[PDB]
Amino acid sequence: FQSMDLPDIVNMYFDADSCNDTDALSETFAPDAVVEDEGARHQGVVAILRWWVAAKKAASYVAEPLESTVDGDKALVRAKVSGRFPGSPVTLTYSFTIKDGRIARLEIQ
Amino acid sequence: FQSMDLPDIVNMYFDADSCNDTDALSETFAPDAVVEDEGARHQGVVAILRWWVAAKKAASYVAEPLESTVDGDKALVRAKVSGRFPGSPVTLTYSFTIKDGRIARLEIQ
Repeated sequence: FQSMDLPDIVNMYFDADSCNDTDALSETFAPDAVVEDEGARHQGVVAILRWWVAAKKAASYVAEPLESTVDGDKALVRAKVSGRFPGSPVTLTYSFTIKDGRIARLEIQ
Repeated sequence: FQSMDLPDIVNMYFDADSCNDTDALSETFAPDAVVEDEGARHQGVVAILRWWVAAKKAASYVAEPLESTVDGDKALVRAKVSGRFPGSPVTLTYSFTIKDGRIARLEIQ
């Protein structure tokens, strides 16, 4: 696996996540976007930013993409998640839906 | 290949390089450290910072570690370098020498 395997926009998500870059992260999602993570659903870019800020304070995590497959408007990324949280590190699937050069949806499972 | 395959300190180098993080980068090298790159030698943390800043302006590059092997105090990392420069992208070997949880030397070839 290699970065270049990812759609530019998914790559921008992880760079921003990894560099704690709020601006870049905010510009990554559609205005109407949804994130489902940790038993919950966050709709709209405001809720998504709230969600991303809390998860950083809660665990100071690193998400590292390990492999990927792109199927249509969907991109599926396995990522090693590592940090201050019970059971660390754990491997997760990030399923991204891309509408119009932005992220419309992201399910973390 | 995976981040955890790298010594913590080598990983700090690439995270900082990647996030344009000058503080973190400066604290990565020994005071007496040397970087050899692009036909030239930079000694001391001041020269190293100068070198890192000019290269970022020159090419806005991304260095992405692809694989690694550790042998003794030495760590050898193949990295895909990508950017605004002739012949991009190119694969390079970063040879790091580690003395006391810092980098004493880095040769890029």
